[PDB]
Amino acid sequence: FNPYTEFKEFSRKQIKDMEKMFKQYDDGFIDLMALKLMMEKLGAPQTHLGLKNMIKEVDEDFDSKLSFREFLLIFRKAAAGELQEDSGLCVLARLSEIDVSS
Ligand SMILES: [Ca+2]
Repeated sequence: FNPYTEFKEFSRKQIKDMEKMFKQYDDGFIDLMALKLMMEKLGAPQTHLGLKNMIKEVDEDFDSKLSFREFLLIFRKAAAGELQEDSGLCVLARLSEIDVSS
């Protein structure tokens, strides 16, 4: 898993910023309770099911937790125009330090 060749739409700086965010809200996985805390600190808490739905959207290996690759997939979906307006994932991407739409 080389995120640098898989996610060519993000600069190395963007990917490293995404990694800094990932490591912070962290074994290398962000589970539901970790995602809950992250949305709380960001100022936008989500419901239990809202968090589960955020994970489900990018959980490509179906273990109900987010690897770094799947975290990057959130930003890929955001930058591809695939997230629903004001969805939990849209809100995470917006409130992160990371601008992907320009
Ligand atoms: Ca997963």
